[PDB]
Amino acid sequence: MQQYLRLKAQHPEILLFYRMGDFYELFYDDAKRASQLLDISLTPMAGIPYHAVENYLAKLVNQGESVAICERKVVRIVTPGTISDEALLQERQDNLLAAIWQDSKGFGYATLDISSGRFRLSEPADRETMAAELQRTNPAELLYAEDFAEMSLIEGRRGLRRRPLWEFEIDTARQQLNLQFGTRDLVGFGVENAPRGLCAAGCLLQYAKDTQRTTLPHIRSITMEREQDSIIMDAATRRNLEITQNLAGGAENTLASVLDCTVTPMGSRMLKRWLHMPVRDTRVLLERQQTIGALQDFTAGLQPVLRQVGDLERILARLALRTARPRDLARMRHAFQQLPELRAQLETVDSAPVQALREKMGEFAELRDLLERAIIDTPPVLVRDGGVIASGYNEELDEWRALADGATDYLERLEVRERERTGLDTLKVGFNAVHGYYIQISRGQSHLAPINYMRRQTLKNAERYIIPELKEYEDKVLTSKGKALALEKQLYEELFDLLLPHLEALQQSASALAELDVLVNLAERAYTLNYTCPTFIDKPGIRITEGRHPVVEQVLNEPFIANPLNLSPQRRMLIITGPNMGGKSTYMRQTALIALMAYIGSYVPAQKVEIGPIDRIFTRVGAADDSGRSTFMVEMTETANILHNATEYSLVLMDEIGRGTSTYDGLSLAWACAENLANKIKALTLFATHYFELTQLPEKMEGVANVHLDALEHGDTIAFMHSVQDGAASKSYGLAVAALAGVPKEVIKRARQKLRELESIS
Amino acid sequence: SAIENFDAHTPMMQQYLRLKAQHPEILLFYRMGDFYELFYDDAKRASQLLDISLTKRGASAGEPIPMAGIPYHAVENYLAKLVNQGESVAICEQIGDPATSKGPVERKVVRIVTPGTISDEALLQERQDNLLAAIWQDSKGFGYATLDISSGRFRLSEPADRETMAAELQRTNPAELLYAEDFAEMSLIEGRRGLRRRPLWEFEIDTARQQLNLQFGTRDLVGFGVENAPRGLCAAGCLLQYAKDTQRTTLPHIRSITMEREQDSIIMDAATRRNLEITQNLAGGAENTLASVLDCTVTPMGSRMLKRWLHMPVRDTRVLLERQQTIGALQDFTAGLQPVLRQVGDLERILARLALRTARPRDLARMRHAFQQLPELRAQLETVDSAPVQALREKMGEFAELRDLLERAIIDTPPVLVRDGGVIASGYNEELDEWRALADGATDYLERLEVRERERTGLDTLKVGFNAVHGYYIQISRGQSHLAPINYMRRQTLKNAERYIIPELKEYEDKVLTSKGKALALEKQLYEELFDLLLPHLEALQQSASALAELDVLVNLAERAYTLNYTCPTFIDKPGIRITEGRHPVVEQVLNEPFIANPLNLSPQRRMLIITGPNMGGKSTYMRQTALIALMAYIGSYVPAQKVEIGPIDRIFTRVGASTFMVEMTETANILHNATEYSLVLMDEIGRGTSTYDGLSLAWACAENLANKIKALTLFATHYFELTQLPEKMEGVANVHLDALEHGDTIAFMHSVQDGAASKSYGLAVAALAGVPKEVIKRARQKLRELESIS
DNA sequence: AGCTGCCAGGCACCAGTG
DNA sequence: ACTGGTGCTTGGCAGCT
Ligand SMILES: Nc1ncnc2c1ncn2[C@@H]1O[C@H](COP(=O)(O)OP(=O)(O)OP(=O)(O)O)[C@@H](O)[C@H]1O
Ligand SMILES: Nc1ncnc2c1ncn2[C@@H]1O[C@H](COP(=O)(O)OP(=O)(O)OP(=O)(O)O)[C@@H](O)[C@H]1O
Ligand SMILES: [Mg+2]
Repeated sequence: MQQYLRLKAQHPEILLFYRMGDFYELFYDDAKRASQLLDISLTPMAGIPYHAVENYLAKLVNQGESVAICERKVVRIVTPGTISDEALLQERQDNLLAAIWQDSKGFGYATLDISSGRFRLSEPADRETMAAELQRTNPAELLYAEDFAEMSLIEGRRGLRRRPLWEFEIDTARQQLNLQFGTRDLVGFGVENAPRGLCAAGCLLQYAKDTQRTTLPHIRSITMEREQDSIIMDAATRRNLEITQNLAGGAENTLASVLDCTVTPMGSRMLKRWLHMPVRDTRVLLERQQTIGALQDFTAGLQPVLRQVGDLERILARLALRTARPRDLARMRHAFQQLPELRAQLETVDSAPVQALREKMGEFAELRDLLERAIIDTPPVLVRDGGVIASGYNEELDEWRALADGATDYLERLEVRERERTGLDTLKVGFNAVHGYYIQISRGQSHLAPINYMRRQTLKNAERYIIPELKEYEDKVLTSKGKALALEKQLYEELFDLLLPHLEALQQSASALAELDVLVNLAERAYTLNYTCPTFIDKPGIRITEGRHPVVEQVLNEPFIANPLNLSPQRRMLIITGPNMGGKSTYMRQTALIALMAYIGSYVPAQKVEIGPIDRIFTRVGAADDSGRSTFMVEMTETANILHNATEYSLVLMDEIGRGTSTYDGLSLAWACAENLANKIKALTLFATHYFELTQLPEKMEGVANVHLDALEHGDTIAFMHSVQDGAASKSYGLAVAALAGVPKEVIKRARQKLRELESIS
Repeated sequence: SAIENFDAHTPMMQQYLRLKAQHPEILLFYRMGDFYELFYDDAKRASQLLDISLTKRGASAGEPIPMAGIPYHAVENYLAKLVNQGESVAICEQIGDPATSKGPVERKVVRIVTPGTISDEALLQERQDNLLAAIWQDSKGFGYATLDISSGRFRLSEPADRETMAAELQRTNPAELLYAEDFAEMSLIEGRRGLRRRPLWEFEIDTARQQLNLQFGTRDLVGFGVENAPRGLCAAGCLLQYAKDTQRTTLPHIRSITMEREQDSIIMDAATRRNLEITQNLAGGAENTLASVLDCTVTPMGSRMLKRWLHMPVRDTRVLLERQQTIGALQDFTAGLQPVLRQVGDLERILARLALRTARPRDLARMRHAFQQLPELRAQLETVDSAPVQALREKMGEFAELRDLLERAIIDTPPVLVRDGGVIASGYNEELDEWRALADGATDYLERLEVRERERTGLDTLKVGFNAVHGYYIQISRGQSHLAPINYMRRQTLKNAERYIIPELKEYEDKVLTSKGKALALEKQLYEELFDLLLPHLEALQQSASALAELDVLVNLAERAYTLNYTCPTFIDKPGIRITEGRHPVVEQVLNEPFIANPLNLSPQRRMLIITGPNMGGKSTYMRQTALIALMAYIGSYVPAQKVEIGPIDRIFTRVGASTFMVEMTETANILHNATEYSLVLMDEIGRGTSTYDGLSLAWACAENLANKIKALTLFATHYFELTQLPEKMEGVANVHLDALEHGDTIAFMHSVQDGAASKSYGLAVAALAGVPKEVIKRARQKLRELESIS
């Protein structure tokens, strides 16, 4: 079997599936990696059943592996960043291709969603912004230049693809990009003067094209992302705020789990994009708020109708690629059938943005009518066997079908005729591939078959025969069906030619429907969850009245205690003191989440919110735990990131810095960090701490005040109160907890004596 | 909902529903000819779990019956999927003969496949024990029992409290856990796999005693050392009933039960076990564990045994000296013994299948292969001067007769199953050989008939063949078929060929199949007979496999000791630990650079060490290697050090600092309530409160209690410099630290333990190393000099 | 070597004579 | 009450290409 080997040499860096009967089999290393990735026997050879290959392809692709199929020649390849088949994608997750490269001036980065055609480029200012973008976009497949210096950024990621340096040449990029978009220059996309980014996108587009060997007419635009356009959040922050993913890798108990009740998969994905990239331009935000408010009373009637639109976005991709299947057209039709109802319901809404979405949504009455006449109500999965084109659409087809039915009705009458004649009740006509049509009689009656019957196949308990009057009509049936089938196929490909001219307007429509779904959803969440519209002020500041954690309040069956916050250039840092279980962390995270939601355009969980501009959010809240430096090391590294990068427009949340080292070292560090944040950086800061010594800071510097949480001892337990009050904590509860936990009474008494001794010299 | 009373059901469903009523909560594979079928909700569930098609069976009266099923010859693949998901499955077979049965043939559930009850090679993992366990509790404590169905090993214990019980669950890691319906502490078992709620009556003491005595063939349990332990007996009683219920045959390999007493082993709490990464690393994997380094056994039963020793260190001085002696004596015979031991394989699990009467042909083959290694092992070991080695050499036995039997009765390389014959070799039984002669006359005859008839008729396409559906035949092409003799009886028609039969061929066929059936039945009768001949020696055979496995462990431990440069530890009368040049057995293998060996001196005068040093300076490692060295000494193994003198240890406790604080405090409370002068306590950065000093205050109070009242051997790593003052105040406490060097803007970690407290805490240096701006560090150093001037 | 479809062996179900 | 045909799972492989 040197055929497999020599054929593997073609794509050596890609897993090779080799058709062997009703299975695909991998050999050698390929068998290895495959077994430990899919959990199957490493009998070296491994394999998977032909009827489940798409399942295993989805898994491999999900783990960043490209896969070449073979049936003997490489007839198909799938790469993680360029798949478009529904079976291989996850409904509610974006699947991106990206390219990264480094210049002497900085980084170049680009991403592509091969289904929607959403194409973005950027030029991250440094290793830190780059890391945040990599984490935010989370590409399924990453193209990188060989000479990539700072490999620490991408090493460890799945789907890494090393590419030759010549693939990142700008002259070639501009040309290829201009040709793809059909323009002479890129000025209209606002990227004409962004070479690094362009080099990344040029490489990406070429890879995509090579992977598809098809035109990509749905990729008609590209957009540049600027640092100042969005609130910046690093991986740790992004992780610690649990936006779309909890700290345990799951999806429950995240912000998305409470905010994302969209009715469409494209809506869901778009909402997740918004959550991860809050915008800083209040014009956009004011527009989103207005819409949220205007849509309120229309939510109930709009959602069930929007639900029927489905994932038009991804279907449209298969239309552009010419791989759409009968039920894709059926769903597109069904989606077109909702447009007039959506138009009529949106007509009354007093909102310029809603009216624009309403126009952008379109109608497509012609395409609607076409698919109504061309395809049957509930077509099969594939066109392969026909039965997709409805009767009455084409005259020829209608005829061939009438002949086949006629020849079929004859053979049915032939059966009843041959029965009464021969008088053999077991007699019937059946069809098969090997023998085509045939006549069957049971064994016990077979000896009475007419002499003109020719014997073709004996079964355990029956004989099958043929006669000329049989093979005659078999031809009438087979030749007819065959033509009908060929016709259906041609009529089906014709549907593509009639639909594709409107591709651009169809893409705008799906885009609009996706945005409506997002906005209608946020309108329903605000009204349902008692949110309020925040207002924007000129200078940095946050004023919350009765704010809540939007996730914790929906999960716990205990009353959530709402809390105020007042931060301004005059009251810039709060030293938060008190218990562990008291509510410090929650209180800090809800501040960040409220800021985030305000900068997505959504209403927020409070009675009132006034908030200034915010360039970035830092949350050093929660835990260390790495392969893993050490808790204190990590905690200090994240602190260093905040002190090097925060500005006066930053929101900073710090959670008991100092734990994990000596008392004096830890106290000295916390004091110094807090002083630098307050007097030099001047960022709006929530500084949680266990050090009572830090509560003297407000008497040493302006812009710093003490707030705290307290507890209540009652019965045989402790009730950690969750109300933030002014001033410093005056109690500690560590000994009380130790007593409840069963620490022997003698030890507690000795610890009490030691505590007072320690706290007094202070 | 149609009213589904008995009489409204067909005879099939009356029989089925009645059987299903005996296994209401588990899947029932129902034998229906060539398929095992499931119905109603079982069909829907099976459809989902096995990815098979959900169909239906029509009904004259009522709703159609949801149906699913698989070919009987493919059950083992489907059982695998089920058992790997924790599903039990009852296997119902046809008992009667349909030909002589009026209505439905008699059916019976002959076995229940469950996660902790499997014995088939295809369902188990070679190097992992698969245990069935049963648990229960009353007001004073817990009853617990375990059984390895593939070895007969039956154990009972009575964990005194919750942590002990939790530690035991973790140590034994049962694949199936039976628990009494009134269990109060569900937190102990809530998350486990194969959890099985059981009725209270299955834990009745009188019934347990009666059933255990019946199973062991005794009048009382005095001889097994468990007459005294009714709380454990209740659990074993539940367990044995479950085991008999799942196998539904005798279990002659379960001939004994042993009690595991506290005093007999070093009791390790859960945090200790998970923090020393004995067989599972902290990330749940098998990489870089104690076992990954020490387990180079060559037999699967040996690998299992070694992991059992690692988790259960023994406190019997005698056992320990004997193991050491063996390890020292055999050190030179390693290379010669291992290749031969490897060939004995997993005789333990094969013997279980023998006992269960499920052993397949290749099990007897491997058993035979194992018997053929004994003479060489006997020879290799006679020289080795060591009483314990000769005791093992004897226990191992030889079984010459049994070896010869299997050599005479089974072919060199038999097939996977007995079902289709070809297992019993020729010369073993004359009747069998005779019946086979007929079945093997096949091709001289068949070819002879073909030629003869081809020449006589002159039809060159003529051929003789066989078909399972239609039988033997003479084939002539459609073209020349019209020229066949009129004597030829038409049997089967094909598209381009015609098949016929003649009396001669029919007659040959009628005897080739009856004799084939005769041969196959005799083969199966003689295969069963092998069991009857082997079983009487089951007891001596189990002793043999047990000795073979212990030999594999000790031979392996001897090779590790030599290869990894270990030394033999000695034991002292009083609690204490004296290590010269000690290393962490795992860390020193993974780490790509020399490991810095360190000493340790613990005694009743020097019983608590306060350990300081910078982050990443080696604190946790130093503590962990102390525990591992102790652990390794108490399995009878040599140790990673230049020298080690160690006293008695009853328990090892661990507390690794980092809701929480509620758990940290609960656990430290457990330590203070249960540690003794013979305990080894490892406190890693404990004491964490809500303010500056409450946590430190508690760690201080805790340390004082450990030093002054309990007097246990304690290693107390901390970053609280305040605690370096303890030695001044308390007898028995001393300072040690991990050395670090600060040269300009860098910090080097020496990794070596020195006496006294560290010169300084390196928090600020470590923070500067983490990238914290120099301006901040400069402010912090200023703040620090204010604080340092208070005293 | 690559598709199709008969068969395996339980029991019940049904239409056609008693 | 008989007789003789139908159906239903999935794996194996005859029978045709
Ligand atoms: N405002 C609130 N109302 C009701 N419950 C709350 C509130 N805040 C917090 N909780 C509950 O209290 C629990 C503990 O809160 P949290 O982790 O924030 O305490 P903390 O010890 O003050 O934080 P840290 O010490 O980590 O800075 C949370 O799990 C949450 O369920
Ligand atoms: N004796 C030793 N020889 C060589 N390397 C060592 C030694 N002890 C520890 N190391 C290495 O140094 C690292 C840090 O050790 P350890 O985790 O015990 O430090 P630590 O003092 O517990 O502080 P932290 O908890 O901050 O890591 C370990 O990963 C280990 O690889
Ligand atoms: Mg440590």
